[PDB]
Amino acid sequence: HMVRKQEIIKVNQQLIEAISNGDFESYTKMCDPGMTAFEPEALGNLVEGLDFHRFYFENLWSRNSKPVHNTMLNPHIHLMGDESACIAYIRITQYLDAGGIPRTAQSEETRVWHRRDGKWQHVHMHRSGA
Amino acid sequence: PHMVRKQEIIKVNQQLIEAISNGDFESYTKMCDPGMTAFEPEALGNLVEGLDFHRFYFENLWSRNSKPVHNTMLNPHIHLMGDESACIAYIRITQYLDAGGIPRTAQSEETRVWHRRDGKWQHVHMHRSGA
Amino acid sequence: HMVRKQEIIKVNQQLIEAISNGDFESYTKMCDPGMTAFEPEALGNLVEGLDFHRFYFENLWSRNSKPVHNTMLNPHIHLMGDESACIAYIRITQYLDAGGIPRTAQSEETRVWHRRDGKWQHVHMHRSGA
Amino acid sequence: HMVRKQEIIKVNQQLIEAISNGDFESYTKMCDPGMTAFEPEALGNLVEGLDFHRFYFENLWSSKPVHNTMLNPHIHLMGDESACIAYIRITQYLDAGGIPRTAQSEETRVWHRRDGKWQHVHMHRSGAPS
Amino acid sequence: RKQEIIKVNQQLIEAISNGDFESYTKMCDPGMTAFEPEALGNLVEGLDFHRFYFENLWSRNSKPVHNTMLNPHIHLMGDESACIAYIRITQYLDAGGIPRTAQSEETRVWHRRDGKWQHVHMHRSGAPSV
Amino acid sequence: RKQEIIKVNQQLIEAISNGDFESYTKMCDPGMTAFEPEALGNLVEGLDFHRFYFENLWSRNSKPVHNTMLNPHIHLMGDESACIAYIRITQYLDAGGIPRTAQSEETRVWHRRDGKWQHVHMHRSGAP
Amino acid sequence: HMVRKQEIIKVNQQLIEAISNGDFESYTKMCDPGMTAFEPEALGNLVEGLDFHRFYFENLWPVHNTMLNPHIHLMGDESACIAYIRITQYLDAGGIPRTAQSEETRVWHRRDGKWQHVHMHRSGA
Amino acid sequence: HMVRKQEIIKVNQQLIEAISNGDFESYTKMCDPGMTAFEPEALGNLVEGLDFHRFYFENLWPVHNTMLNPHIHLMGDESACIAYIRITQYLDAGGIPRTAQSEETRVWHRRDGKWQHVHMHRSGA
Amino acid sequence: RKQEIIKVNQQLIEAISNGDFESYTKMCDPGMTAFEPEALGNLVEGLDFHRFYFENLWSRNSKPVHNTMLNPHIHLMGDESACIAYIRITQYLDAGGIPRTAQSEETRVWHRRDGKWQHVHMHRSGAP
Amino acid sequence: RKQEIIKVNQQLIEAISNGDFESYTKMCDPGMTAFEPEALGNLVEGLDFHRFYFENLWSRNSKPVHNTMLNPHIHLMGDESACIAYIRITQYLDAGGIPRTAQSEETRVWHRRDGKWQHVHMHRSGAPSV
Amino acid sequence: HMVRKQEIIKVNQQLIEAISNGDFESYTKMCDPGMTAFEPEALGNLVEGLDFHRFYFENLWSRNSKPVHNTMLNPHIHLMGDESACIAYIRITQYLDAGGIPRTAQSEETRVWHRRDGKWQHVHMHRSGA
Amino acid sequence: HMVRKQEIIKVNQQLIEAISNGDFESYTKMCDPGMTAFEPEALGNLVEGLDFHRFYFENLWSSKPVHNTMLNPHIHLMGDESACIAYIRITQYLDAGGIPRTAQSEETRVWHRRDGKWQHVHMHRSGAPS
Amino acid sequence: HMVRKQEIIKVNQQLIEAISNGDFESYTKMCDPGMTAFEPEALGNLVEGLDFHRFYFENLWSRNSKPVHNTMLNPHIHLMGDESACIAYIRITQYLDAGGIPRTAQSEETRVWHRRDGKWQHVHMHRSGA
Amino acid sequence: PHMVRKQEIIKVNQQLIEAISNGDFESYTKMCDPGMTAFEPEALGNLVEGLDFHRFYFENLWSRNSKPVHNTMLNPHIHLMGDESACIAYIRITQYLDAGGIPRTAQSEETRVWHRRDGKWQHVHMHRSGA
Ligand SMILES: [K+]
Ligand SMILES: [K+]
Ligand SMILES: [K+]
Ligand SMILES: [K+]
Ligand SMILES: [K+]
Ligand SMILES: [K+]
Ligand SMILES: [K+]
Ligand SMILES: [K+]
Ligand SMILES: [K+]
Ligand SMILES: [K+]
Repeated sequence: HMVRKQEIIKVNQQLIEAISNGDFESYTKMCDPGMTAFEPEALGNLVEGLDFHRFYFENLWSRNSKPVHNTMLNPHIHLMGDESACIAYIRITQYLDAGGIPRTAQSEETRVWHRRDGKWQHVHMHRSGA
Repeated sequence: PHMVRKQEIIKVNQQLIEAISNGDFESYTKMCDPGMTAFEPEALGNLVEGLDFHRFYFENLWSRNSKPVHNTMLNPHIHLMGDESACIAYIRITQYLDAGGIPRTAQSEETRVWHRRDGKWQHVHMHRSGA
Repeated sequence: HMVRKQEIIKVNQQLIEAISNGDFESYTKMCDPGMTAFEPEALGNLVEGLDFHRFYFENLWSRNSKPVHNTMLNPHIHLMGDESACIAYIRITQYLDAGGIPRTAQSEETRVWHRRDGKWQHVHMHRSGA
Repeated sequence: HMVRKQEIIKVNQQLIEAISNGDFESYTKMCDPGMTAFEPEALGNLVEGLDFHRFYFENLWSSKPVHNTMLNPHIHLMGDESACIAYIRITQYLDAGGIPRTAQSEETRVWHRRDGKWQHVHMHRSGAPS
Repeated sequence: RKQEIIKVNQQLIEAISNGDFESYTKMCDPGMTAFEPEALGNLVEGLDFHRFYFENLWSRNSKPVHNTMLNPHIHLMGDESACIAYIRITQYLDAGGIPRTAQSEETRVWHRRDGKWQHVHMHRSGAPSV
Repeated sequence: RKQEIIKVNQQLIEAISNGDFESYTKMCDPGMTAFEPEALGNLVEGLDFHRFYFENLWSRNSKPVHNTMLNPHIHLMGDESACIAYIRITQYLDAGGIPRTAQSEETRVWHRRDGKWQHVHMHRSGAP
Repeated sequence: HMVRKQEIIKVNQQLIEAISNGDFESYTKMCDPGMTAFEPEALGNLVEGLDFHRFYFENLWPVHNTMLNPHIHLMGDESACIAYIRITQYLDAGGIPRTAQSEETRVWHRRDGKWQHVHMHRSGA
Repeated sequence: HMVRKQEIIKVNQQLIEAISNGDFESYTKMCDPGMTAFEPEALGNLVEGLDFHRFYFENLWPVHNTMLNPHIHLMGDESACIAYIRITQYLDAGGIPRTAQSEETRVWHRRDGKWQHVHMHRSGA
Repeated sequence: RKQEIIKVNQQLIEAISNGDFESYTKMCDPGMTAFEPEALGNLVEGLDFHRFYFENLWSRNSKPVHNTMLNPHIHLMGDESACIAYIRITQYLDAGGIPRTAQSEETRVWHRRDGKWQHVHMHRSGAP
Repeated sequence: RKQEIIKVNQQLIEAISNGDFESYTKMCDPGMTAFEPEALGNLVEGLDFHRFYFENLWSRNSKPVHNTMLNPHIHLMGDESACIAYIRITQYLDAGGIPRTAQSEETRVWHRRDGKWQHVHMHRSGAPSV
Repeated sequence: HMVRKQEIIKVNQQLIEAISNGDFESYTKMCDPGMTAFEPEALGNLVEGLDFHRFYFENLWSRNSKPVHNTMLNPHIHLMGDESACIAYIRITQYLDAGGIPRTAQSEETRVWHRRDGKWQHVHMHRSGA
Repeated sequence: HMVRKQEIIKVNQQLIEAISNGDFESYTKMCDPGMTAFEPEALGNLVEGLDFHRFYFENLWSSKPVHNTMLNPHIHLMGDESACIAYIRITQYLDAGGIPRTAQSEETRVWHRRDGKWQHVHMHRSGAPS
Repeated sequence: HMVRKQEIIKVNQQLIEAISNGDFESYTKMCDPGMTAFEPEALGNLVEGLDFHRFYFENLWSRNSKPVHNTMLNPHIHLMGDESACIAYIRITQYLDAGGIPRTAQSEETRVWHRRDGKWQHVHMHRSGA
Repeated sequence: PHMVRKQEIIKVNQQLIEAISNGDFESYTKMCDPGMTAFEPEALGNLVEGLDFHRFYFENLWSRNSKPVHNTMLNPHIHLMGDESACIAYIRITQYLDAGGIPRTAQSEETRVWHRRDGKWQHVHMHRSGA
């Protein structure tokens, strides 16, 4: 069990890493093309596909001049058979504002994973917090 | 068989939402895994584990007829992950009567994750944002 | 055209009359069962069917019979064949507040009508404003 | 009818891209000369004709990348020559400071088949002005 | 001439004050238009809009009000039409019985049909229904 | 019949935004009156009060501006008098290039003299 | 000219009194029928005072008025102008004493032996 | 009495002009040395106008003044009272045209053949 | 010498809060003047303006009230005139029983006539 | 008598306006007291408090100010002391050169020592150092 | 190790239980009399002894008519030898407000324990959050 | 001196309990008749004597349980007959609604040994008024 | 007494003079090394030694030599033997803001002095106000 | 021996506070247990574990001379728990120069827990409230 929960923890860390670096290629590689997302930026609408996030990679997140640290705190992993997983955690984002003063942001994240063709694929996420 | 499964998920999710609406904590526990986790605005950004946190709301806020309420599930999107795993995401509109008796409306976004154990669907994780 | 446009004005006036009265039975008759609606009380979501609207008739507009007057201001009508119409207008709703002071509320309304089996049926509405 | 619903989808997509690209010539091509419009920039008034929108094409839309996405389109078909499409629209843009923002609007657009071509006869938009 | 326009205009205002809707309808063309603050910046046609204010306030209150027509200016265009413009001062009592005053600017257009002057358009700017 | 009043009224509105005081005087009876927000609730008589705004604004600030009369209602009173009432939508650019829109309600009274329509009174409420 | 100035204060004092108690017939006797008035209740317009004030006498009217620093301009045998700060002490329906200040200009004309009020200008309250 | 009323408007018009351009010597010629004034700049006090206004002529003073609805009370051969709304169109240092309204009462006295300003009362701006 | 001015000034202050208009008149020259906030910036002359406040307040609202002159400064000018300036602290109960404290600054000018000090002018700033 | 108190009081105010601290000290008793808004509700003794305002503002600015003494009231108590009370109006220019006006109420007490009047106490209420 | 961390978890649960019930006796029994506390109610001062908390037991917390649930989330326990422990956790308080509407509060708590005479004693606490 | 510092502690504690109990007789007993006081209720003024404080004893302190605690007292000894004690004071009380509140003040109290008895000669309190 | 009280006034005036000048060297000489202080910039805490005060001399009152005047208003002095004194007064600090406008600040000050080896030493201060 | 121990705790806590003041992350790690936990306002009410969260602040905000600062430890209270465990609680006043160069002041309350491992004190938990 625990080895499989650490498997989900690893790929989710890699997923958050592509967000911090702005690596949309690795982000796409880990996401199922038909994934859905509930996100504050989407104004309460469910968004399907990776278009809504590509616009954030191409602009705000590719400004990689700034440094960012994303901490996953106390991830709770639900295993549902050998093929499905759901991980839930508090996400702490450390970044620099305009002027270079360090600041932190909190968001709660639920991410659902399904293993398709022997590879973990991210099929649905839900984030709350600005 | 996936089309029939999606309708099984919608119905059991509908029944979970009405058990909450009527404060039916006996049916709520019937449908929930004992180790289910929850992100909801009432938990102030914390993940709560088990049905302990919700029991306080069933015992002190939800009666089977405390006030009229209408909970609409808008365009649910269902991910089926193999044979016995499902994720359903939907916008939920709540029509309620406020303190002054005025009909109002509230929107929340809900993800609910279900796992089928020994032939029955069990709720294992929910994430609610909004109202 | 002028006789056909006056037919759409008349059934639309009856629909708005049913709303002010609270007569949900006539409102239902004039609306196709699968009508859709954009209106502020839906918080930006498209609602289907008369289901969402029962709660506002049954728990309000029936209330305590205080006077409510509704006016269609200079309606614009688009005729699309002999079986379809779109009508758009400023709606002025006169009402009495808690206190008895006469007040006015403005909304912009788009209402789409379909001629189904002899009878005009309300198929889609879009309201913005108060 | 399934072919018709997809025709309404494509012609509505083409109208949205013409507004996003500031292409007033294509917008005029797809629009009936006597079309009406409820939209926030008109301050709660029904405007008729393309003259009101030409000011926004020439002096604005003709600047920065904009991502206009159509969410969950609902299409009512009234006969073979009339249609009404309603959807939520999410606009992704860069503000004055270049930071990506998102804005939601609800849109109703009514189309009329004229001489073998769909013609935009009425629109209703609620949400934030551009 | 001009004293006849001042006369009938005084009767109309006095009919408004008394809640005398019968004399008001007798003086007003049934197709008159009105620009008024209560209309929220819209042009209202007909007599039913004001009838709501008559039947639920002005005919409801015989409480003392005094209306002053200050230096009316009258344009006579031919023999059968006139336009009178004036400052209107309304003295009245508020909720606590305090005497209050309110200023509005009024334009009123009169058309003599069959020997009797008929009110066909009014424009009021200022405080609403005070 | 009503299309002539619409045409003459649009020309008066164009001459206002083009700072064209000459065309404005040609269409206005010299004894015209006006209720408008800039007059602070007073009735102003003649063409002198508007000249100050023609010289120091509508001319001086000439920029892309579009004025629309929305669904005008015309009262015809004989064959020599007319009252046109309409919502007036002003599309302009603010300092900074951002397109803006302003609404006002306008009543304008016209009188026909020697085959020419003359503007005798206006009333404007809303945006100043 | 302290003698004729003292008469203007006297007749102006009776005007305030007839106002201060709600007596309209004394007011109407002392006021020319074509009297004009600028005052805060007129919202910046010149008004015929008698038609405008009868509403305040039929409805609005422990009050103490006080005329501070009366300055009188004498103008022949027929007219005079008196300007002064007017202080008003009153009970505000809550029992509390309040004080209000207004500046008043009052013009008087003696047409047929009697002084009649011709024009007033009040500001401040 | 439209003839003698037209003269009061004329001399009052020259006063506004002498004020509107910053000419103090014309103002001083037309003003009685004991002229009094209520005006917003006096903060509710009656002031000798000539001593008070010279500061506004030495410092404060594209402007268009307009006298609306002048009402003139004639009072014998020596005095008259003129009341009117005064509209002022000006440039607010930002280039934008603004409009200000004031209500003015002006009392005039003809002592030695010439009309001299005796008392003014302005409110509103 | 200065203790006599302090004593007479305290008595005037006590008579003010006790609604004792009779003792107030005995200590005040009938031609006294007063600058105080209730007079809205005007100088009031005599004893009539204060009587309205004696009848409708300081009497009517008689309740526990303590008035303290804080470190009075006395200017002696001959043997017949005195000016005393001090912070005046008013301890009272509001509606509801809550003890409150108000401050004002007071100048009071006294003139000795026939062996008796007479109050000729006061100036108060601060709490109304 | 009283015109002598008005005279010396005018000189003092004119010394304040000119920043003329030498003439100010000559007119003021070195043990004078003052109640002033700038003192924040405290009684100040001596001349050094005002010297700060002289040395860092009034002697710093020859910018135009005009002071008006309105209807001074004077109490004469014997032969060697006087109290003058008056409204003071101060005309001046602000930062943008706008002419401004300010009212304060002033009481000033004068003691004639050795034939020369000496300022021993002042009380000012109103606007601070305007 | 883990059995000893569950030992600290147990007595800390019992400590929070006395707070929820208002049981000052059991609270005193578990606390060292010389314990210190950093608490928001103490306004940023360190408080020693159990006096500051007794006043809260005797009033707000002994109003046991209301129900309260106190959840200790993800306790992290530091063991420092066999005699000392430090537990840190997020504390969630569920309660009823005036009117009976359920509400939740969050506080972060650090609590230090020392085993004296074979019994765990609470020697120092630090709480943040209202 | 160690005995002296504990004498100052006890007599200061007795003064605080006399204020808390509203015992004006004991307060007068421990206070010098010419004592001075800076405290917020005096609005930033130095008051002399016990007369100012008698108003607060008679009309207030003479109601509800109050917990006045002395935090970290610092005592300066100046000879054998003079002392100055400074401390933070935390007041625990029930407001109008009975809910327990806490208030902080900083207190300096100066004591003088007179005729073999310590006498309170000066106090300075900053913080919130009672 | 009067000569002894004037000695305390003089050394206290020198201390306040050193503050306005920023002369930290004389300020140190007049202060006992272990003096304590209550002042607003300490956020309610009692600070010991001149340590806390170096940061405010060295980084401010030295600054750019703009004028600063300080006045002791009617000081009250308590003499406690021949070796101890407490002085209390309103302090008025005149200063120039950024912009050159003369402004005033008020504070209440208690300063306790100890005669140690011939020289007066400042042993405790308490300041409230600005 | 407890009096000497308390002064050891004060000194090592003083050194930890100056390593933070000068951004000395090499000394900070020397004094901290690798599994130390922290409650601080920057963590938004969350317990952070390890020195990872603080490393971002050393690397981007704390230099050895970025600005003058004075950190006063007010009246520390030290609990000694046996031979090799200590808890120190104190109010901390920070004197800093703000953006405009104005000298300001900030108060925080700090608990720091130390464990003596193989002869050296190691910081294992901190809780900061306030500024
Ligand atoms: K179950
Ligand atoms: K077309
Ligand atoms: K009629
Ligand atoms: K013309
Ligand atoms: K005009
Ligand atoms: K007397
Ligand atoms: K008086
Ligand atoms: K001198
Ligand atoms: K005693
Ligand atoms: K280490």
